[PDB]
Amino acid sequence: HWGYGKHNGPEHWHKDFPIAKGERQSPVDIDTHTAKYDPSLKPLSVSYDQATSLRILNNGHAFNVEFDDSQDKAVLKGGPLDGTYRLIQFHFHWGSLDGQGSEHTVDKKKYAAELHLVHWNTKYGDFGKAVQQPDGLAVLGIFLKVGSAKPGLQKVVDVLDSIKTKGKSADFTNFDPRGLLPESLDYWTYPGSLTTPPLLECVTWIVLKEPISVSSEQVLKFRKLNFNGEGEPEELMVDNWRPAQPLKNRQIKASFK
Ligand SMILES: NS(=O)(=O)c1c(F)c(F)c(SCCc2ccccc2)c(F)c1NCc1ccccc1
Ligand SMILES: [Zn+2]
Repeated sequence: HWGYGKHNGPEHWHKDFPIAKGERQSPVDIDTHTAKYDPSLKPLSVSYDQATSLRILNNGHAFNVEFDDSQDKAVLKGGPLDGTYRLIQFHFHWGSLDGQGSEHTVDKKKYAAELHLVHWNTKYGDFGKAVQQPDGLAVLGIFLKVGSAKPGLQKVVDVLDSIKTKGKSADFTNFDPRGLLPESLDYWTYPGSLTTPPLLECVTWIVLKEPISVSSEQVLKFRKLNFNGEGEPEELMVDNWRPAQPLKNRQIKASFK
């Protein structure tokens, strides 16, 4: 029932998911002048050499590239995190137009899209248990702007026609998520939530400062996906982002400068 459309979009979510109006909701506007450099933060450690991608799924809201997380193979640690977070899936949010699409904003600036690499804290044993904990997830957020193509994204763009509609999936092995990272790992971090229902307040957000560039042709292919299932009227999958939510009693910390 929840979605992005005219009648079931983010402004409606609170009726099924009252935590929508909670104290640590995401995304947020990153006010770069008020984020405080925190010299006690660590460099982030992104270890994806052993990543095992399995499958790509259109779930009717976005597409997820799913990983094998039954062993320590693709982990995020360091930075603001204690302990070890496994990679479980990544997905994107994007706009109908290049001027919008990202969920976090930077001094109110919207990017064309935003990548979310989702990881769960191994101390809780699995994803379903982790999301019930305030430190259960670490999401690495990366902005996309339109300019030169991102070679490491092409294998993703090229399988999308095979998962056009809701519920379709395709084998997606041997995908290396290192090809989606920018050069710098400088980041902002704050405590937040999943940006989709159930909107659980279980996420340490780590949002990279440096955006990656993707081509206009790459993002156009994202916008040919469908929210609807096969043999339903076409509703293009665009504008699947939640707008910035109030920061409330939170501090965003910078790893740099
Ligand atoms: N967008 S996000 O990075 O904050 C995110 C996340 F961190 C997750 F762990 C997950 S999986 C957690 C979902 C869940 C469902 C039922 C019960 C418990 C938990 C996300 F789906 C998304 N959302 C993905 C998405 C994007 C666009 C449309 C629909 C879903
Ligand atoms: Zn997301």
